[PDB]
Amino acid sequence: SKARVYADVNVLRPKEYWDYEALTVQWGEQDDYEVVRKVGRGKYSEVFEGINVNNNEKCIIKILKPVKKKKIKREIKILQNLCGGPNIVKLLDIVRDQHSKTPSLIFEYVNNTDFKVLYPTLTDYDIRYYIYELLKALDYCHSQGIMHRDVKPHNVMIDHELRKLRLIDWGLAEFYHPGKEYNVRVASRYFKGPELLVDLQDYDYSLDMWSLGCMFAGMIFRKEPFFYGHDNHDQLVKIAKVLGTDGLNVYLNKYRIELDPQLEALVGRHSRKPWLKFMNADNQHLVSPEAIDFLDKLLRYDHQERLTALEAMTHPYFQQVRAAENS
Ligand SMILES: Brc1c(Br)c(Br)c2[nH]cnc2c1Br
Repeated sequence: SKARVYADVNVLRPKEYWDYEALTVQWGEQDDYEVVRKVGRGKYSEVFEGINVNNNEKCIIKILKPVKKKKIKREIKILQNLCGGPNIVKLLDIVRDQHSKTPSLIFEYVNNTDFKVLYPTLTDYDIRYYIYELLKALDYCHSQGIMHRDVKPHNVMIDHELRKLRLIDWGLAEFYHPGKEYNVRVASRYFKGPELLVDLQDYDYSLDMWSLGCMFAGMIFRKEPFFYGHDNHDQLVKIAKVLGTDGLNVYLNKYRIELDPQLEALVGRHSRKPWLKFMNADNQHLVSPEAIDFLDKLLRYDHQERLTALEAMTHPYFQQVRAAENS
């Protein structure tokens, strides 16, 4: 399996672009930034609201609990490579304690409203608008040879007053190299693509499109999380009860995958459930034939069949958003 789009990006670019293990950092002034309060909490990180003590502007400060040098370098190099791209969080500085050398990444501040509060207030047009903004970010990182691998509402900062969206938390992100077999312990359970759940290791940018689909379904139907599995095995079961097992069996056969017999028995046999069965009186103002058709073109077992971020942006569901972005 190889990516349909952007497959050879990292071949064409200089080795220094993607060879993050070779990164040297030019460390900024640690004293320029102070930590004000915790916005919590990592496993390696803690994140804080901070202040730039020069201009008094707010920032966000992520202190990287000490840390495999390799993953720190990966995150920094990716952030540097993407800085300036549309709707990508901006890494403003990189500093560290002169003695313990504890690094802190310094980000632009976004006045976020948590999705559990914000999403219930969004209109039909608001969802269209923000999903389009998110697709800009994904097409950009993909075009730059990078997979995000942790798309979810928790990683999408929105300042609703400012109509401003940023994709954050690039700590799971990776460079795409054709035929490379990646770690499947990526993304959050409810957002894991079928490829991760069946251990198809040579996945690509299209993983982010499945995740985006899960998020989208949650938003338009108000069923969050949309695929609500109790463990990684049950996650595949929940997906199967909706898309149906016919498509799952064809997918497994195509990529020459055989499920562990235990997981096969758990999945069972199911018919496809039509998307309209999720519509109800509470969510019907967010649901349209174009929303359903867009959803349907993202949530495919076969990662090769999913819309690319670029293709997604051409979907009729976005027609009014594109119309306003006009002179
Ligand atoms: Br506003 C914000 C930002 Br900008 C980042 Br980078 C972040 N990382 C973890 N949490 C956050 C927040 Br809440």
